[PDB]
Amino acid sequence: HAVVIKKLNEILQARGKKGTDRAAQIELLQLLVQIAAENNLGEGVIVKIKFNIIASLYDYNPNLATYMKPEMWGKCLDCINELMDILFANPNIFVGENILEESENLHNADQPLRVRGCILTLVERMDEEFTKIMQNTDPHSQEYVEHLKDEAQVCAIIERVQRYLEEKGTTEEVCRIYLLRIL
Repeated sequence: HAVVIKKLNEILQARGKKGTDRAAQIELLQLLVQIAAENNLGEGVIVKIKFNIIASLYDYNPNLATYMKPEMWGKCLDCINELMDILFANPNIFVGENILEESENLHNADQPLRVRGCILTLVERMDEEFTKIMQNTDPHSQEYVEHLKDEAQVCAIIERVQRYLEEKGTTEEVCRIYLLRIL
């Protein structure tokens, strides 16, 4: 428990500091993420780990001069799909239903879009960066064709994410992934 929380929080705080090695920050999250240790084990730990893991990857690329790598795009997709699989295996039971999501706290405020809306944005990044590759590659090279092979895999996540939102779905979820789906 407290080991996990303190680790994760120390990491998040450290991330908000200018000089950071992003490679090591990612690798640490991953080593941290598995939680082989019994205290580490648990679904909230997994979800709250991934939630800060995905943008942790996306952010590192932005700081560095722009480049397109097939491998880099691929593994973050794996991350998002794993979070989605965990949430799917959850069956909308992580919130302790509806009447009480969790034991009440006066300080705490909970919004479904607020915590669970962020998910969509992740997907969107996957798409946007992906587009940035198709622009930056050579039009007639085979690499372009391979990237266009990745397009389908993005569409997959759009639909899947849409469906999870419908099962636990909240209003205005449809408007953006419907748009991407159209595009």
